[PDB]
Amino acid sequence: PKEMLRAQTNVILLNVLKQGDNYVYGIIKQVKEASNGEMELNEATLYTIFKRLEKDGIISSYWGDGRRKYYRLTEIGHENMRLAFESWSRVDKIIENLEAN
Amino acid sequence: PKEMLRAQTNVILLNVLKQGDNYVYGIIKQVKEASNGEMELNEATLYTIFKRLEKDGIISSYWGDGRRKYYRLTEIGHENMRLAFESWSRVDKIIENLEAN
Repeated sequence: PKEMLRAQTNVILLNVLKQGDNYVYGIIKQVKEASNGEMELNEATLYTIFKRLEKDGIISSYWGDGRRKYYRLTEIGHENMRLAFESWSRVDKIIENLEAN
Repeated sequence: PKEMLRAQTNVILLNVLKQGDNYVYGIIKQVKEASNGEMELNEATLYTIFKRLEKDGIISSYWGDGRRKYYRLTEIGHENMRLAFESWSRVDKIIENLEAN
């Protein structure tokens, strides 16, 4: 539902930034393109998410020379994704063992 | 941190149940075994999670003939995992496009 979607939108946004600092319009457009035109992120939703991410020091913003407002993944954001990737990888292995397909 | 761990524990618990109705001790033991002895789930933590899952109609419990208390994934729980699997699969494809490794 809404929760799973926010969790998914979080993951996508962090991955876009991990690839390069980016601005809102650009992020939305590239996510739509990379999803075969299926995932059309809502701008207000991104702001909700960014507000939480910047409070938690995961992302920061700055002006890029009108000027565009760029968002960037912080050093903490980078570290957190590395942790997430390793821990979720372990979860996948557990599931693989349990399913025994 | 705590949040990501709860999200991960949720995913593992649902997958264990998807494979078969199971009781707390059994779940903890099998998860530890399937994780190479690394993930030792805390019993109180499972109860916190189960309480939320049964309120949301994702899991239910019943007596198995002392009797063990079995937990089972509901029809809704099953449907939700199918939805989750398909949507997260799409998220992975987006990430694959973005990373272009």
